[PDB]
Amino acid sequence: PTWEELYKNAIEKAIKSVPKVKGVLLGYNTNIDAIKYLDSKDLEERIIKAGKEEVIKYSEELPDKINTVSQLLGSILWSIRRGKAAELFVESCPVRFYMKRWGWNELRMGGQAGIMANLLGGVYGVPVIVHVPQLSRLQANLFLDGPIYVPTLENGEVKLIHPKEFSGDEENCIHYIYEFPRGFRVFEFEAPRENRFIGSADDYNTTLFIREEFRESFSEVIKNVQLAILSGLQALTKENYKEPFEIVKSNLEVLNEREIPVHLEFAFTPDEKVREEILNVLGMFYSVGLNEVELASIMEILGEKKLAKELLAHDPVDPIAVTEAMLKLAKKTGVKRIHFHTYGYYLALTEYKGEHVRDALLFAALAAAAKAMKGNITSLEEIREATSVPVNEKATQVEEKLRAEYGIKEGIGEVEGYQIAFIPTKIVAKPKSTVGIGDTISSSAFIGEFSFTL
Ligand SMILES: Nc1ncnc2c1ncn2[C@@H]1O[C@H](COP(=O)(O)O)[C@@H](O)[C@H]1O
Ligand SMILES: OC[C@H]1O[C@H](O)[C@H](O)[C@@H](O)[C@@H]1O
Repeated sequence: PTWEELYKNAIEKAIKSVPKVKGVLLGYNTNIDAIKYLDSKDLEERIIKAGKEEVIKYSEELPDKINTVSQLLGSILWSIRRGKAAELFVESCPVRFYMKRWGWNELRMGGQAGIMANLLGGVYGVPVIVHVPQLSRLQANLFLDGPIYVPTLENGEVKLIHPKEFSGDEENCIHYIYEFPRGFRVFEFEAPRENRFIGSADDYNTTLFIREEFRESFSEVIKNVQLAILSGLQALTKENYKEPFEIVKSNLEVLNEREIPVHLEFAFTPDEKVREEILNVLGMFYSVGLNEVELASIMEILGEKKLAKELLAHDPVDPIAVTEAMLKLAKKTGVKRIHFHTYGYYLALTEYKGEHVRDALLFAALAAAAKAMKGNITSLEEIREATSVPVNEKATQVEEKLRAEYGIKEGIGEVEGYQIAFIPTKIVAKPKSTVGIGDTISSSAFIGEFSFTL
């Protein structure tokens, strides 16, 4: 059948199957996203005030973290020039102060765990248990109403309650999101693709703080979940990763023992040592999700300089280079499923076979389109409505390269024993913002694929 027909069948199947998932554990990063829609002249003026030469310097080479305003604006410009996503820790208090005064346009739920919780529980109706480092009033009320739960303790036993029911009022953890559209101008520079740069400005998610409830009472909490999605390790450094990693590994031991598939959402991990340590534990995960920037950063530490460069080229990055990169990652770690997403198409390399892998990708692509249009999804219907968004044209050539190289048919093929699944995506011409679309894509496909096996 045609791609349009495949999309249609996929959403109809998912609308029925997804709601059957009994429960999903989500951790560990949840925060408040302060989203700013960049303005050309405002940014140009600020770049000159900060020191333009330094700003340009950092737009050519991203720093490991942000300690100055020139580093912040230069990192934003880095993303603008390449039309690629990046995120760095704002270590400087003066810079965070500068960001607070600079402001934002809207406040939204942020973080892999937080965003996925609102989607799966708040929209899909799938019960979820989410880890929230700091449950401030603002944080709790950014959670949608529905089967979303956080663990608490009343007399030695776990009591699951909606975030809004939490009696405390902890700290507001803010991350600033700098969004820019395709064609955004800054002096002679022009954004080749709509994207954003993130300056994380809290001191809880950045150290991968994990609540007492998720420590040794974790077994009780996950008794009724069927899947788990973990993320947040991206902010750690060679100086503070040890302790958090041991907690995560303990959680993974419990999850693996109960045979609960776990998916890791990779994110921009600046510290090369931590990036390597994540790979060292990937074999404990059933699945992993990532974009072109993230896959490139992995190739970088694996010595694949060529693949890294190709994965950072203009959209759409070469699908063969991506597939070869995924093969290297799978062989190295033993992860069972790798879901790659980029602008124009998604790919999924799995050690097992099945059209349900491709169909789950199609479901996720529709969710991505809906999210791109409204900034936030309200219902499964909005996802179904996204079928009217045309499949992007450039994906035709991408599919052809894959067919010629691996012989994929209707998006499915095989390479070295693994199944390689491909789908051309539905790109929204004038998206509101880009932050969180990746999370929508990865979580929807992971839960969707699993739901298809029920
Ligand atoms: N205008 C758009 N329409 C549909 N999908 C989009 C659009 N802009 C970005 N995306 C998708 O959302 C993702 C954001 O990636 P990431 O920042 O890695 O989570 C990309 O990999 C694309 O698949
Ligand atoms: O995927 C979007 C999310 O990415 C990272 O988790 C950022 O820290 C967070 O601010 C953002 O909401």
